[PDB]
Amino acid sequence: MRIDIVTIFPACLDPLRQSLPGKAIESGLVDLNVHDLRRWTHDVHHSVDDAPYGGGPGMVMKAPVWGEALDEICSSETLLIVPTPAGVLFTQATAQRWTTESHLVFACGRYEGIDQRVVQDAARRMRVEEVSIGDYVLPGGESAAVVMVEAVLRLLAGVLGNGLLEGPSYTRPASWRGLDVPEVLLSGDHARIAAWRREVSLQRTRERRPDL
Amino acid sequence: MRIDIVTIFPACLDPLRQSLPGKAIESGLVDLNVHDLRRWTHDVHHSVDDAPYGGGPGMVMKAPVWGEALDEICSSETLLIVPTPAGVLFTQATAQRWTTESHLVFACGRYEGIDQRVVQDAARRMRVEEVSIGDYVLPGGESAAVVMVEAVLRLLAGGLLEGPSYTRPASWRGLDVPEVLLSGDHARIAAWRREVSLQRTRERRPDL
Repeated sequence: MRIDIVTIFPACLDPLRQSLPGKAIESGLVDLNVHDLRRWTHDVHHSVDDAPYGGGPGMVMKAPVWGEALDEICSSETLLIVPTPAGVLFTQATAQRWTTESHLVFACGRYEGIDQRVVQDAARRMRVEEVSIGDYVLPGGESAAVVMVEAVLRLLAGVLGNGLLEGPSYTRPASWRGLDVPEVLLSGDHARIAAWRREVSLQRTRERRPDL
Repeated sequence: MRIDIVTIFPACLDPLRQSLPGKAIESGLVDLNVHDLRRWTHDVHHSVDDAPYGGGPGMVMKAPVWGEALDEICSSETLLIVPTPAGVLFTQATAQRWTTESHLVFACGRYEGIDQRVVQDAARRMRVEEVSIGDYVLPGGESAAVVMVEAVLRLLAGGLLEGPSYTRPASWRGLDVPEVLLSGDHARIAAWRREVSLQRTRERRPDL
């Protein structure tokens, strides 16, 4: 897989060179390139943003700057991802599906986001997905790209064989500060253990994620 | 606000020293301390994990090492947060509420997670919340902590989906800024924005 992330704060992507995704990249499973959007500006201030048509709060990222960057970085086989509050929700199934992609490009917004015409124009050439990692507002799309890449590269790196929430886990010691490991886990009975884990997962899922 | 994040990968928390959260911290709005969990280990290999009781794939983080860390870092006023896919969903309302907290402690788990008794023991002393930033699985809790702190410090720095934005020029690659936004008619503009927000919200997020 090849991944490009375009941003005005390249350093925010530094966790992607660490631990699990760092290993995936070193191993040649994935090429990752992080680009400073400002390199496609041509004025003295290297400005990437300007006031919104129709008024409103804040600034909008200019289309011509983004247009040039994506012209150079993307092909017609690229999947372009734009992290935004206004996107459909990112889920495990999205992550699994994106392991089949050869080229992911992340266009990380700042301010009020990116002139909408960038995505309309990009969508003439390549597939585009506007995606939110959750129902909360971040100052930019960078740490959302970190989340999404880490989800993808986890799967890509290969996970061990083993919709409910995961149950609790325990390891040594068997008793700690007057708190005991549930005797079933010490019993060696794989049937009793599996049913116990199923029971607790079910109970958790009802309490914390009734939408599931 | 004072924030501690405990982790075996401290460098993953480096984005919090940049941009908007960086400014919050420099200004003395927020103290942030990032701690390496391994500093509370006492054996030669500084081990933080061991095999799970009752079998399974992967390792579990040991309670005694987490117990010591949190003993030293937390008080009875602390809100302890454990990022985990088994948690309730993090939302804007969570973020807003957490700006009222004096002490946030993030316990970032790795592998299969943290021995459950760390949270049970902690909850004797302090408030605790197990929280998921979304329905997907990450290798560790550090990038979930980045998301959560960034949401909170954004609010500290002071229902419909956001509609599209536009800036200059008025026409670009054959694509025009919708005439209403050029019209200066605030009545027509605010009605148009409502129309499009609602249409977006239906199309992508009918749960809203």
